[PDB]
Amino acid sequence: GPHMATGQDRVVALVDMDCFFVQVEQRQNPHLRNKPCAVVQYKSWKGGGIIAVSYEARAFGVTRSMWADDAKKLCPDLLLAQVRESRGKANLTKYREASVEVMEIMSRFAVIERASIDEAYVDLTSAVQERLQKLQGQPISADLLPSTYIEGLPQGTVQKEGMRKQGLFQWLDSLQIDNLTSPDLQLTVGAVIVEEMRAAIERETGFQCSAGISHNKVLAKLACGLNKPNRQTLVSHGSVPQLFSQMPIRKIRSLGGKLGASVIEILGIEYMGELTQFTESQLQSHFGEKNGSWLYAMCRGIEHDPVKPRQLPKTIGCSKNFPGKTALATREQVQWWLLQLAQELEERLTKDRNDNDRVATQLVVSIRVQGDKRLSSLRRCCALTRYDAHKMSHDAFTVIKNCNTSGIQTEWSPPLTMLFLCATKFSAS
DNA sequence: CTTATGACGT
DNA sequence: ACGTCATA
Ligand SMILES: Nc1nc2c(ncn2[C@H]2C[C@H](O)[C@@H](COP(=O)(O)NP(=O)(O)OP(=O)(O)O)O2)c(=O)[nH]1
Ligand SMILES: [Mg+2]
Ligand SMILES: [Mg+2]
Ligand code: NA
Repeated sequence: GPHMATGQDRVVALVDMDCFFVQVEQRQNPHLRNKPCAVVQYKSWKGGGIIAVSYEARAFGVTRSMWADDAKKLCPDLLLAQVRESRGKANLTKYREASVEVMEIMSRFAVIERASIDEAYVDLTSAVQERLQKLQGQPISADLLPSTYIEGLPQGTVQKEGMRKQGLFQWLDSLQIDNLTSPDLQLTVGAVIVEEMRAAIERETGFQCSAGISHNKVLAKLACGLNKPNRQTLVSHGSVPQLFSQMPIRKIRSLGGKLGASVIEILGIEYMGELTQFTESQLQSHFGEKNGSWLYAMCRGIEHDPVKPRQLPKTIGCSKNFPGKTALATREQVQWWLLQLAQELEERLTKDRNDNDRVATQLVVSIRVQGDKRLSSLRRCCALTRYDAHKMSHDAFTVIKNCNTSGIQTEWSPPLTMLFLCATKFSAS
């Protein structure tokens, strides 16, 4: 009805880099450019574990979580770059730094929420209103949207760019005619700005990215993945019913795990759109008040989670798995690795303080023990009063030492399969 | 045979 | 404070 909210109050973008770590490595080594390429961690065991894959390499079926030795079977010519290894562990510093390059460019256009090392949300609502005033009812040319897809169009040509343009033309013709709503116009100007943002990013870093533009974070994120790489996608409120009608529930953010599986199992459905049939109370009874409320609105393309003004990460941490045989079975060994972890952390904390005028005040220590399915066996915290690796490693050991079942002080049992140090609770410096 | 992040429940 | 989930 007239009083019914449609969740069209905001313009939100999600900008996500294509094959991020690969591009960073490609920029540094031109030999890797425009080639089937992947980035791995370590190399001894099975060639190393792949965590990023160029789109050339993806065409051969290489994916994330694949051992490099196995990827080579699919793609014999696969080029590999290795994550920096420091103090016996993976060091992601280059990418965190590359991340900052991108975040800083994005932050010139609008307030951003860093969502991961390679992506951020953008609230473009104010920016759109400002650009709209500047444009005096002056129509929007397709030249202003050279990489934009309008999801759901065309409707009513053989090549992809041909279909992109026709859908875009159909969309633009419906704004200029007055067939579309003002939210639609707002989304379009938002997409214009994102084109500019993405141009600035590539010019100034050499990195390409994709983007989604919509009315909320979830639709923005979903939209971004629709036309990767090097393209942006506008998902309108109107496109939602068709989009969601065959959209598997697991594809929506936060529903890719257990909750999503329970939604599918309990309700006996498969697609996001099928959720509209249930009342809010019904959804609440099965999945709780909060989730139920979120699911009722989300299946209608409505989501209110704000873009938090947070450009920097809330936490600074590092970890290392010691699986199977490599599990840490002595006290001396556990302490040595706590020191390696603490040294990297201290290095990152020190730079963080100089860069961002803040200090962590709490240190979180997490371990995993052999034979435990759970990712984390035990979590403990202590005060973080000094940026000193020796103290931090020593304190971390103090808070976890009790775990040691072994009767001998010299040996550690059950052996440790993971160590994790996280600096948290920042305050102004 | 990974290394991170953020959010939420109790 | 601690554990769990979700992301990738
Ligand atoms: N250490 C570690 N780094 C990872 C892992 N998974 C991903 N990364 C790193 C490597 C990734 O480059 C980066 C960004 O994550 P995505 O955006 O999910 N993948 P990409 O940007 O590669 O491709 P596209 O977005 O176009 O699909 O984070 C992991 O399990 N562990
Ligand atoms: Mg990416
Ligand atoms: Mg990403
Ligand atoms: Na090359």
